[PDB]
Amino acid sequence: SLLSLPLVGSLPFLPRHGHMHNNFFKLQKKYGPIYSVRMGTKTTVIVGHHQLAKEVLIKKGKDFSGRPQMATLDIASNNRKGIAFADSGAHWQLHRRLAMATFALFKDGDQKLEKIICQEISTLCDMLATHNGQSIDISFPVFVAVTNVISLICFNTSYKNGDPELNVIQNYNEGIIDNLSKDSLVDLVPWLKIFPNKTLEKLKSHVKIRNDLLNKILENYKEKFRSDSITNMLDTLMQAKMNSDSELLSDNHILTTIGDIFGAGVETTTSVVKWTLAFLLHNPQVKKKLYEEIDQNVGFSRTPTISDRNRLLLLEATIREVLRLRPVAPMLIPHKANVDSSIGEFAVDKGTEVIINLWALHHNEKEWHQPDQFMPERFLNPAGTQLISPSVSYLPFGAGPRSCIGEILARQELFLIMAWLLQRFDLEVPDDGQLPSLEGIPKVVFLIDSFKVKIKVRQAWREAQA
Ligand code: HEM
Ligand SMILES: C[C@]12CC[C@H](O)CC1=C(C(N)=O)C[C@@H]1[C@@H]2CC[C@]2(C)C(c3cccnc3)=CC[C@@H]12
Repeated sequence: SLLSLPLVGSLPFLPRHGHMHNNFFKLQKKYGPIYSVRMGTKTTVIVGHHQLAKEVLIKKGKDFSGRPQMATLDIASNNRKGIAFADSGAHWQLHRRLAMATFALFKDGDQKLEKIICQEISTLCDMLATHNGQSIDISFPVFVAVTNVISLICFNTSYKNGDPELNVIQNYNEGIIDNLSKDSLVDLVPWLKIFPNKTLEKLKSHVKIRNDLLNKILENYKEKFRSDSITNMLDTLMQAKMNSDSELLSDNHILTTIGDIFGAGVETTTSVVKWTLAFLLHNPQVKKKLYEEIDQNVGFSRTPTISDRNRLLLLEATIREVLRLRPVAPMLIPHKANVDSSIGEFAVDKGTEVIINLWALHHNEKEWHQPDQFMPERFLNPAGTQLISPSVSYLPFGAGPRSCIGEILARQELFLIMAWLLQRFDLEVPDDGQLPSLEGIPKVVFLIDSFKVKIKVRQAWREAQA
C-alpha cells in the first residue's frame, strides 16, 4: 500500500560503463532496432538494423543529411564550417563536391595516386628496416607515411625526414581527439555543460596551433598558385573562389575543409593499420597464409602494386574483416533530420538527432556467422578464389549523401601499406609476451591501445638480394 517514488529521470543503462555503441546494441534485445532518448529538449534516435539504416542513409538520405550542433564540434570546425561537421546546406554541398572533385584528378597520370603512396611506403619500409630485430610502436612511422601522402594531395608538398612539424601535428591531433569528446561522440548526459571543467579551454588551444599552422600554409600558397595548374586540393578550392558563391569560399571555409581532409587522411588510416597488425598478431594462422599468398602471387622480383588486389584476395578480405569488426566510426558521425520524416513508418521530427549503430549492423548474429570472430574467410568463396559480399549489413564507409569522400584513398593506402610490410617484414610478438588489447578506445575514431611489435626483415626478402 506504499506509493512509488516520483521519477525525475531515467536512462536505459549506466553512463560511462562499457562502450556506447555496444550498450545501444545490447539494448536492442529489450526495445528493438529503433528507439529514442530525450535529453532536455534534444531527442535522439538510434538505429541498429540494416534495413532501417539504409532508409536513413539512402532512401530518405536527403532528409537525414544534417549534422547536430555540439559545443566541441563548433570549435574544431570553426563554427560548423567544413565538410564533416558542417550542417547540410550551401557550404557543405559545395566543399564536398570540390573535395570529391580533387580525388578524381588522381586517375593515372604524372601523379597517379598509387605512385604517391608507394613513394612514401618505400621510405617507411626503409626506416622500419633499421629496427631489424627490435620491438617498436609503429604509430609514428606510419603516421609520417600517410601524413606525407595527404600533404601531397592537399599542397603537393611533403615533409623531410625528421621535420619537427610532424611531431607538432601529432601533438595537436592527439589533443583535439582527446578533448573533442570523452569516449564516443554520442554522449547521453551533457557532462561538460553541467560541471566546471577545462575541456573547451584545452580544445581551443589545440585548435589554435592547428589553425595557425594551416593558416601559414595557406598564406604561403597564395604566392605559388597559378590558375593554369590545378593539381592539388588547395588549387581546386582557390580555383573555385575566383570563378565566383564567394561568401561560401572565404579563407576560413578553405582552412577548415583542408583541416577536415588533412585530419581524416592521417588518423583514420593510421588507426586501421594498427588495428590490422593487432589482429594479425592474434591470428598467426591468417598471417602465415598471407605470406604464402603474397609469395606465390607477387614474390620478391618486384614490389606490390595496386593491380595486385586481383591476386592478393586474402589480404583484401583481411582489410574488409577489420573494417567490420572494428569500424573506424562504429556509430558513423551523428545525423540530423532536416525535415519531418519517418523511419520504419515511425515519425521523426525536424531537428531530431539520428545515430546509425554500425556496430550493431556488423555484429548482428542473423546477418553474420559468428560475428565477434576475426574470419577474413567470410569474404571469400569456399575455394578462396574470389571475393564475395556475404551480408547486406555491411557499410564500413557509410552510404548516401554523407558517405566517405576518401574511401578510394583509404582502400589503396591500406592495401599497399599491408602488402609492402608483409612482403618484407616478419611481424611477431615482442620479447615480452604482451599482445595488443583488441578492446579498443572509442573516441571520435575507434582507436587501438598503443602496442609494440617485433619487426624482422624476412629471410626470403634477404636471399632475394643476391
Ligand atoms: C579506413 C578508413 C576510413 C573509413 C572506414 C571511413 C568511414 C567513414 C564513415 C563511416 C563516415 C561517416 C558516414 C556517415 O556519417 O554517414 C565517413 C565520413 C567522412 N570521411 Fe571517412 N573513412 C575513412 C577514411 C577517410 C579518409 C582517408 C578521408 C580523407 C579525406 C575521409 C574523409 C571523410 C569525410 C570528410 C567524411 C565526412 C563527409 C560528410 O560529412 O559529408 N575518410 N567516413
Ligand atoms: C579529429 C580530426 C583529426 C585530428 C585533427 O587535429 C582534427 C580533426 C579534424 C579537423 N577538424 O581538423 C577532422 C576530423 C579528424 C578525425 C577524423 C574525422 C573526425 C573524420 C572521419 C571520422 C571517421 C571516418 N572518416 C572520417 C571526419 C572529420 C575528421
